Amino acid sequence: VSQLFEEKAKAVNELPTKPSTDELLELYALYKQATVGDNDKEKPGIFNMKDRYKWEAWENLKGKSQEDAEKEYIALVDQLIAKYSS
Repeated sequence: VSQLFEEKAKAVNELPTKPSTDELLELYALYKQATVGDNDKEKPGIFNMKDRYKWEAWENLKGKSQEDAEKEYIALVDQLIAKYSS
C-alpha cells in the first residue's frame, strides 16, 4: 500500500543527503506515480529537457502508476535511505 510510500517518499524528497542524480529520476517517476496516481501534468516545460526526461519516465506508467509504484517504492527508498539518512 501507498501508506509506506508516503512514509518513506516524503523523507527522501527532503533528506539532508538529497537524492543523487540518476536515482532522482527513478524516485521522481515512482514518487509522482503513487503521489498523483495518474499521468497528471502533461506539459513539462519548453527548455525543460530535464523535466521532459523525468516526465517521460513517469508517463511510462501513466495508468497503473499507483499500484506498481507503492510496491516497488519501498524497496527503492529503503536502500536509498541507507545512503541518505546521514
